[PDB]
This record gives sequence, structure tokens and C-alpha cells, in this order.
Amino acid sequence: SGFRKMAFPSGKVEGCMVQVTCGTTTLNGLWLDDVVYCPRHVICTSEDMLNPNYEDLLIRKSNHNFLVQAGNVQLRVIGHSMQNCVLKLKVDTANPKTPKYKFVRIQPGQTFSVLACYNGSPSGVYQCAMRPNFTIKGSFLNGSCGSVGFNIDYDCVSFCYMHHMELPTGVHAGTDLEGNFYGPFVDRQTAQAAGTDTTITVNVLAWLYAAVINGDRWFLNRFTTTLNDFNLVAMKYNYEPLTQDHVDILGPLSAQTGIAVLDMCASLKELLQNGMNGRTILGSALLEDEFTPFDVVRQCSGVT
Amino acid sequence: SGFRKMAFPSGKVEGCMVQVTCGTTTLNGLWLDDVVYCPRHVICTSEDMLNPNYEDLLIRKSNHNFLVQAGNVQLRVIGHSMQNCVLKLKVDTANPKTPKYKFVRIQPGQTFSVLACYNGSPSGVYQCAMRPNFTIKGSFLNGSCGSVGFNIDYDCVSFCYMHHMELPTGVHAGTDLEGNFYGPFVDRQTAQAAGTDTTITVNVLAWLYAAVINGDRWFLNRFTTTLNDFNLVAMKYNYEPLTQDHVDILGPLSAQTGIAVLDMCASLKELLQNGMNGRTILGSALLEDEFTPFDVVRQCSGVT
Ligand SMILES: *CCC(=O)N(c1ccc([C@H](C)OC)cc1)[C@@H](C(=O)Nc1ccc(OC)cc1C)c1cccnc1
Ligand SMILES: *CCC(=O)N(c1ccc([C@H](C)OC)cc1)[C@@H](C(=O)Nc1ccc(OC)cc1C)c1cccnc1
Repeated sequence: SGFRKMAFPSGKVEGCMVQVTCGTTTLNGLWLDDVVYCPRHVICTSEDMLNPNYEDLLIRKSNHNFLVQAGNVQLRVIGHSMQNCVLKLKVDTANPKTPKYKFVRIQPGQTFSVLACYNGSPSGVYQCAMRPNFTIKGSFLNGSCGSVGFNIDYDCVSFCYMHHMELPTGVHAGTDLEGNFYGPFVDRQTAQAAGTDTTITVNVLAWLYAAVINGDRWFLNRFTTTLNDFNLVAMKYNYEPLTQDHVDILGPLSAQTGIAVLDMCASLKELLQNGMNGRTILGSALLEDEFTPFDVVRQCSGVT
Repeated sequence: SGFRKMAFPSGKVEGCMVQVTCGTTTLNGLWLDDVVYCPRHVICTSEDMLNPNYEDLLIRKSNHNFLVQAGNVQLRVIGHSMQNCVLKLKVDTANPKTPKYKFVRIQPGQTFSVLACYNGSPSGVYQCAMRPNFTIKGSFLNGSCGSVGFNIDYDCVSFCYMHHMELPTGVHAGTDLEGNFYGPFVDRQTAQAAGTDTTITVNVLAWLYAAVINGDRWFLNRFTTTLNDFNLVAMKYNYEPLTQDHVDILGPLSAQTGIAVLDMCASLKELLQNGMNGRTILGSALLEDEFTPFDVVRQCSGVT
């Protein structure tokens, strides 16, 4: 029993964090095999962040300008390239701690763990979600760029995110490990507003199933709804539309608890229309949307 | 910017998790040097959990009855002893991954990370706090016993908790690494009610400072209070009394934000008396009490 905002164990990812310096800028890099991945803005002069032309800036850099440090030992940079908004620094040594890995680009609503790092050293780990506006509500300070977001299936680390920047609204933007940003964000110091932060409906539904499994049942009502009816209510409350795919994905939780997905939607619809009335669900006073149906099943069954 | 419920990186602790089996019971153990620490209830027959006499049960066990497995390899048990409610299984091999460590007994209000494990394998990591009633609101299922709670100062892991049991109210009880339980809990299947779960006032104050640092300032008011006045209000709302030590501990946050501790107490007093009025603080609709002043400073400054 009990439901915590749980992150994957970070050990496998800790073994990949290195420090990357270019000139006087220092950020984190991800060392997998003989390649160090880092944000390309490491090459920017701190007084040309408004309008950088990365291809031009990169002409002034050589392999020897990128200082890669794993722990207290220096790695030899034998090659460098720019792929979208990341730099790939080929080193002369394969990381002896490289776990089994994949690079995956996630969809909004999907969750992941972030290992926040400063100067190649991990300082903390927490759970995140790719928001429907392609931002992440992370916890990052200056020098956290290059920290990665990941998921783990048994022994395989699926790298999904690398931190690049903070939007003026205190939210975060970054790329997948191929250097492509999530959403419309660009690695430049410019006016970039985030879009509407809608609630991830399927995740709220999953967390209501987690609450039922763990004993919190006061919100279970006598009503049901249809996908179209619920979606009208969800639209009004800036919730993501619920699709038949989400219903199918919620199937195992519906089966375990005996509560039909559409009955839980009606329970959610009443919580939206009436509020919590001073009550709590899994120790929270708001509807939690950063647990996917997969995370709920994993946590509630103990997938290691 | 951004404030997440952050846990310490778990890698150092992952390298210590082993599987411990006695008869047909399987739980987790902590392997530090040539010793494996686990809850003593591993020796209980699943049909003598109501009234166990551990000294008597232990007479029927030998070194060869405790099966310790690190990964897929078996460790040789050359000795076994009972210290309070933990068993110390001396093995013939020192753990090659043993980090720098200490065993510390924490006070209520103190926070720590938990690496939830099943069959010696870590499945997740999350942040916890020792509640003022000596329970922890963890996330543990059957077979999670032996999972540990810890803090890390640079390279030193301070082990503070080992999970032993779930109280009927879905909350959790466990020991420090010397086998002494936090609170009045006993390792037996009996009627054990938790006490009042009061709110950790100093931690709420610290998290209000974290909110001010990160931009959420709507709750800052024009009032101040005294320690005695605030404590009357705190008493009414089942909040821990605020002492002068807590004020001193909040000193660095008070200095960084320019908000005197007693002014923040008056801000808290108004939040208690009036509620959030539908508003949020750091993405939360309730007053968060599981961030110590130390955790706020660490997170806000980036201590790795
Ligand atoms: C790793 C460097 C860093 O911390 N930041 C950063 C990132 C990118 C640049 C520019 C875009 O590339 C040359 C500079 C610095 C922080 C950051 O993104 N800062 C920032 C905040 C707000 C605005 O508004 C226009 C612009 C910028 C660049 C950063 C701080 C905290 C957390 N994550 C990143
Ligand atoms: C590791 C074993 C386990 O999961 N549990 C457990 C722990 C201790 C015993 C007894 C006390 O010692 C022989 C048996 C099992 C779970 C647990 O504590 N179960 C439990 C729940 C409620 C009550 O009410 C009286 C009693 C017991 C024993 C456990 C489940 C989930 C999380 N953590 C522990």
C-alpha cells in the first residue's frame, strides 16, 4: 500500500554523467559507448545567446576545445559533430559503465525520471512528464543543461530527454537524444511562450485507479458517462480529450478494480464540477496527472 | 527554477541490495562490507507472525539456512547474529561496491530517500519523511521489507531506515540500521495504531521559502506573529510546535529571501485559517511538509 511519486533507480544513468566544458561554459554530458552527448549551446559565448548561428560558432571549435571530464579523469576527444541541437563528442574510450540503452522520442502525457546534474555530478532524481504543451515542469538551475530524462525496462535505459533551457515562466524545454526539441522551442534567448498546460486526463484516470487500489474511495460515485459527454466536461476544464486508445490502455486497471473506465470518468467529471470539498486523494489536494496507467500498474505490482 | 520532490541518486545504494531468503520467505538485504543487514522477520513461518519469539525461532536456523544472493551469484554466509530487530549475516566476501557509509537514527521531521526493492532488485526511488508519529508514508508492497532509507553527503551514504512492516492504516514502520524501530512499533502481526499525524511546521515554512524563491508569492501577507501566537494556531491545526531551534535553522532561507521567519509564520497562520481559496503553491493544493530547510537550500543551490 501507499502511492509515491516514484522515479526509476538512477545508478545506470549516474554511470554516464560527465562534465563538458567549451571555453568558459560548463554543462553536463551523457557518455554512452565512445560518444558524449551534450546541448550544442555549450559553444555559446554568454554574450551571443540572443541570435546564435551554431554552424558558424562551431567552425571556431576543434576537438581539443571540448573538455570532457568523467569523475576526476579527462577523456580524449577524437571527433565532434552537431546533430540537430546536440553535440556528439566522439571520445577515445568507450564508457565502461554504459548500460543497455535506446534513444526514444516520447509523446506528451508520457512520464520519465530526470537525474539532475551539475558539473557532471548527479545531485537528485525526480519523476517528470512531457506536458501537453511540450514543456516539462522540472527542477533545474543554471548549469543543469545536459541532464537527462529516462525510462528503464528491466536492464535497458530508454533515454528520452536532455535538458536545454528554462522558459521565462520557470518551465523547461529540451530535446530528445537525437537533438530534436520537444515542441516548438529553439536553443536561443528569445521570447518563447509555452502553450496551454492542459491536464493529462488518461493519467488522472490512472491515478484515480491507483487511489481505489490503495483505499481512497470517497470519490467513487453512482454515475457513469460516455466518451463524448465526458469530453465536453474535460474541454471546459482544460483537460486533454479522452480517446478510445486511452480507455483500452486503462483496461488492466479497470479489470483489477472492477470499476468500468466510463464510471471512473463520471467520478472525475464530478470532481471537476464540484472540487475536492477540502478532501484529499492519495495525500493530494488536486488531481494528479503525472502517473501514466503503466506507472500505476508498475508501482502497484512491484515491477523491478 | 522549479521545485520537485527530489530524491538522492540511488546508484550507491543499488550496489548494496541483495536478496535474503530463509525457508520460503524472501526479502531484501543491505550488503555493506562483509555483512548483510535484513529484518529479523525473514525467519518467521508465515503462520506464527502473531506471537513470534525471535530468540527461539533463531535457534532452529544455521548460517546455511540464510540464502543471500547478490545479482545472480550466491554469497557464503559464515556467521549470523540478531541485533534488536535486524539480522546481520556475515558473508565471506566484502561488497566490492560498498560506498562510504554511516548508520544514523533520524528524528521526526527529517527526510530521506527510499530505494524500494523486491527480491534484491531496486524498482523505484522516492523521497520520504519520518512522520511525527514515527511512521513513514511510503510506497511498499509485500516483499519490500529490507528496503532502506538514506541520505547522502557528497560520497557518504547515511543509512537511516530499513522497512519492516505495513500498519493496518496503510502507513509504514521500520527500524534504523541498528535494528531499533522508529516509534513504538514491534515486528509482530498485532493491533498497532499510529498516533496523530501532525504537520512538520518547520518543513512547511521551509517549503514556503522555496515557493518565494521560485516565484509563488501570492501568500505573502502584511502580517507578522510571535512564536507563542503562531504556536496557538499551529496547535489548533495539528501542526508541530515551532521552537527557536527551527527559527535558527530557517535563518539561511530567511536571509536569502529577505522575509523574517516570524513574518512567514504569519503567512502560514493565514493559510491555515483561510485555506488556499482554490490557489496552488509550487503546483500543490496543500501545505507540503516533507522538505526540510536543508533540502530546500540543497535543491535551490544545486548541492551535488
Ligand atoms: C545550462 C545553461 C543554463 O542553465 N541555462 C541556459 C540555457 C541556454 C542558454 C541559451 C539559450 O543558449 C546559448 C543559456 C543559458 C538556463 C536558461 O535556459 N536560461 C534562460 C532563462 C530564461 C530565458 O528567457 C528568455 C532565457 C534563458 C537562456 C537554465 C537555467 C535554469 C534551468 N535550466 C536552464
Ligand atoms: C516483507 C514482508 C511484508 O511485505 N510484510 C510483512 C512484514 C512483517 C510481517 C510480520 C510482522 O513479521 C513476521 C509479515 C509480513 C507486510 C506487512 O507488514 N503486512 C502486514 C500488514 C498489516 C498488518 O496488520 C496487523 C500486519 C502485517 C504483518 C508488508 C506489506 C506491504 C508493505 N510493507 C510490508
